[PDB]
Amino acid sequence: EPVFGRLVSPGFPEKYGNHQDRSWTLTAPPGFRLRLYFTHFNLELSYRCEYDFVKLTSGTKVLATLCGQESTDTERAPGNDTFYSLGPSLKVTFHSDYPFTGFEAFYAAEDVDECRPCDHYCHNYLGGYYCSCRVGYILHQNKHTCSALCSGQVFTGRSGFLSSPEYPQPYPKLSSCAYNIRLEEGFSITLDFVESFDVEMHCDSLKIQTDKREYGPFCGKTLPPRIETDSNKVTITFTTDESGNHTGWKIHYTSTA
Amino acid sequence: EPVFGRLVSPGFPEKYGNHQDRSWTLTAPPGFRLRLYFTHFNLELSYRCEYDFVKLTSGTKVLATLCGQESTDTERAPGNDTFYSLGPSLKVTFHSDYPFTGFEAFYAAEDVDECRPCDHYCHNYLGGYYCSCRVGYILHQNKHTCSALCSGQVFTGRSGFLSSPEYPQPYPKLSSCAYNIRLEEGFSITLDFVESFDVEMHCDSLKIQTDKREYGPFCGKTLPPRIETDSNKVTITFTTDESGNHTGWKIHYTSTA
Ligand SMILES: *[C@@H]1O[C@H](CO)[C@@H](O)[C@H](O)[C@H]1NC(C)=O
Ligand SMILES: *[C@@H]1O[C@H](CO)[C@@H](O)[C@H](O)[C@H]1NC(C)=O
Ligand SMILES: [Ca+2]
Ligand SMILES: [Ca+2]
Repeated sequence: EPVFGRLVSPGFPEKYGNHQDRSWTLTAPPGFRLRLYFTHFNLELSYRCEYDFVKLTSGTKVLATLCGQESTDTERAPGNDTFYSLGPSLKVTFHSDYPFTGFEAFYAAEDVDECRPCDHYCHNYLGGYYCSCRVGYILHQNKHTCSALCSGQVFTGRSGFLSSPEYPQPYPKLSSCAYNIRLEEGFSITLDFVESFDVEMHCDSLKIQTDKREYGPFCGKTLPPRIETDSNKVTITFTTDESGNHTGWKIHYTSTA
Repeated sequence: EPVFGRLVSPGFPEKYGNHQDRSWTLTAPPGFRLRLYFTHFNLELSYRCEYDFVKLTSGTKVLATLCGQESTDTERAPGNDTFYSLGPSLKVTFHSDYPFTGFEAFYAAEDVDECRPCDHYCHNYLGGYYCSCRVGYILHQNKHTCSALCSGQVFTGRSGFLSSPEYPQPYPKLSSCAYNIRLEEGFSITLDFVESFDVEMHCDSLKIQTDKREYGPFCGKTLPPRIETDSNKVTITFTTDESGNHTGWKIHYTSTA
């Protein structure tokens, strides 16, 4: 179902009278807008086009009020201009109040560049759009957000660094990380947040757990106190929400006999 | 049925091998073309991209051959460029011959401005187009040509001028005029072509007829000899074809007792 048509003044191309007023309500499908232009336009000129006019509207917005033969200082004439609707709807109105030929206009549905919406990549197509993510993330079910793939990694070295996905840059939204540090049965590991610590707060909640002992929920803008664990195996959980601008955290683990 | 999709190198985002070659054949509906662009593009560089490449083709036309990471003097890289197919068809080919991540591309069907066809007015819409004419003409059945409305007019004055529709400018195509000069029963009218005479020739045929007596077929580039009729009523027939640039004719009729 293609959308396009033609509109003309009463009695076109003959002279129009002043006992017939007109309106046309044009509708394109969702995702489209309508473009209209005039091939012939000849209406009497009057201050602010109050006597004779062609008015273009979208919803309550008044896109334009036309009249005359040649645009002036306070009255506008279509010329060869193209008018676009705001939304998939356009209303054209023709009025005349008590020698002019009137007008001929054409309209056609046209695609809307809907990426004028997405977390990472916005892909536009005819009638709609969709989103995609960068390498390392996977589109969420909200179809717009990019969840990070931050789980399944483990640390075996005596000491190492951990952090939020894009540290020191805003971390993924609607993500849920899970970091792991596994060491020999003897050793004992101590964690201490380093550099910066920035997490959305009022707990975006960072939780550190290990065989009987819960830490957190951590949030806020300052390095939380250092933590001396018991185990040689610790797991960290960082769940996020949509808030973007938050640098995140970075932990430097270490262990001793 | 909306057209759009995604293409990637073997094993994307992992490094690609060299035992798998690829092609995708994209098809948009008549009236549309496909646009494609790369979100990720990382292929090994080689002179004229002979070892690794992404080739874009439309029919037999080679729109582009890609490779590398950054365009150079003899090798091209997508960058953030957008590629459009020629016609409603696009073919993407990926090759590799014996550390690079490959590529991710997206494509979407897009409308073709088919008024890049018509006699007078070309109107474009999604998937096709149509034609319209200026005031005084009516679209022919070929859906493209503008026939003139040159019939039904009569002349009653003792003397008057007649001519081709846009004299002295190219006359309408596929038109068929019929002029009439009616005078009192007594008078007798004489016709003589004036100014210019330009009609498509080898008879576009101008014929003058009146109660028993046929004149013509007139064509050519010079004023035809003057004609003294018998009747007080004469009718002229001018039929055209597609040839455009031909000024036409102009007759100055007169009559005497
Ligand atoms: C519209 O464009 C034509 C060229 O095709 C130009 O001659 C004409 O002046 C323009 N009309 C107006 C008033 O904008
Ligand atoms: C593509 O555009 C980005 C801006 O978003 C720019 O930083 C990048 O250099 C461009 N890539 C190339 C190689 O054209
Ligand atoms: Ca769109
Ligand atoms: Ca089109």
